[PDB]
Amino acid sequence: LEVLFQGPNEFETLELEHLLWVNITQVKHSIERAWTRELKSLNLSTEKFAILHELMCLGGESTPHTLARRIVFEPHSVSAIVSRMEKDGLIIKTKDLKKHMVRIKLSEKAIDTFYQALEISNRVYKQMMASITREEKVELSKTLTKLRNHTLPLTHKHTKTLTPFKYI
Amino acid sequence: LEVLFQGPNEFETLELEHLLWVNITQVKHSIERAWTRELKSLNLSTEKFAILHELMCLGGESTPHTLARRIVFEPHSVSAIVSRMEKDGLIIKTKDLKKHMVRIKLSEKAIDTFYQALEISNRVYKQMMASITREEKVELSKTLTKLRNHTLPLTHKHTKTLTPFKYI
Repeated sequence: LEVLFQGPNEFETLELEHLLWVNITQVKHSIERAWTRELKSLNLSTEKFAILHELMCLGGESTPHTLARRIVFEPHSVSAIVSRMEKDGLIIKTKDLKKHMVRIKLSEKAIDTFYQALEISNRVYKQMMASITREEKVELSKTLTKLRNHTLPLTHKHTKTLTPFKYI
Repeated sequence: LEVLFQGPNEFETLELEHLLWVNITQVKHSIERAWTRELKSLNLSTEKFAILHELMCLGGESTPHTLARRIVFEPHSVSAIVSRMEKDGLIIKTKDLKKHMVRIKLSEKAIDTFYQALEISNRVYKQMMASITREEKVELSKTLTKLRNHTLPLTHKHTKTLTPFKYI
């Protein structure tokens, strides 16, 4: 009755650490796809939202090198997103009055867009994560933080001072 | 002595579910940056490795629609990566002998590249995750799986039957 020789092969049994990478990538993709669709009326990707948010923590104005130090993304990636945000009227770039340094500032449109986006985004993440308990959330953040702290210095050698976000 | 009015602002305190998204994105980025550098002599991104791995679970040969059902990525993304892998001699596309259906098969070069990549990749993930205990790993996979199972159906409605990877 069950067919022979068609069950899973050895490549479907993983080391646990490889399965954890697959789990992390699948949760990142599934949450981002759903969040991005909810935020589409504001035209925000997760990375544009992350840059608006970092610049709000910096008081709406900073420099490319300070923004890059605070955020996990590669500098070329942060510059590309900032340039797109500038075309969209979210960031204003001005020459420092230091030759060649640029200051980046959020426009009032960007700050009002962030007001709206933060409120929707908090509702989205809350409803997405409602099926795990407070205890499971607190443990997940602790374990992910241990992984971040052990793995970030394998390639980021004093280049990042990531924003020390808190929760209550 | 401490300066006034320069401490963090309200945007540095997040809802826990938003902080969990930041934690997931930071761990994904930090692990991928380190892994990609170790695998660079095989010219494999994490997504090319994931497609080679899914096709090994399928016995080295499948169709674009079956591959897409098994993997989390968007179909356009899977097609773009498969097309790049075809240019690189990793995938062979042949017309089905069904008009317009394509069969995709790993080349023997791709299977030998996967032999090498899987062994390096298992060592990389093991050393990256050595700072969390077996118990913390098992709980992390359980909690991430609950998040995946609750969030994937918000946008994938019977479109995916993700490979049921196991560990021991």
